[PDB]
Amino acid sequence: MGPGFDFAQAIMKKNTVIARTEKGEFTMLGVYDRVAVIPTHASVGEIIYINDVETRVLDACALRDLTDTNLEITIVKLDRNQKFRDIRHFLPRCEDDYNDAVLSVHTSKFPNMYIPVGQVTNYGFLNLGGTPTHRILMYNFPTRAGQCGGVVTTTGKVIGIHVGGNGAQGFAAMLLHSYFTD
Repeated sequence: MGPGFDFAQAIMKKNTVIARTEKGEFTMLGVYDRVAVIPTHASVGEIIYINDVETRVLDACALRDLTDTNLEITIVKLDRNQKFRDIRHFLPRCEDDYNDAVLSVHTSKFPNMYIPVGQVTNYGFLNLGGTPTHRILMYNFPTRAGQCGGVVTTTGKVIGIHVGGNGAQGFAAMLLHSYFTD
């Protein structure tokens, strides 16, 4: 409907796949080469389904900060025959607050879904499902089951992936450029 939704759509149309684990279907963001991200609670194993095709997992790393606190991001390298468009130049370098963000989801349950969530707070610490978690972004939208892995964007930036909600607020794990240096 406007330039926020434009940037979000450009990311969804080229840089997402539908990932299925034993714990559900998730929006999955492809970042560069065969490297993607997914919430750690997806419990990625040795094999994952990517757009309903059986795919070997070459590597999976559940990220934690240097205090050994959960960040809820798993970086996955996929045994796929095709690379993602490199979007690392759209990743923020530092922790920050944002205005006017969009949360975008694409699954069998919620295809082509876009939500204007408004202001995004650098919330920091969250007890997420009982697990102490750092680098959380918060938005005041009543997000639901099915939105985990959803991509959070502003114009020109891919800032996080949706990881939870409390019925009134939604929470995303930050994406930082430093996670994907090689």
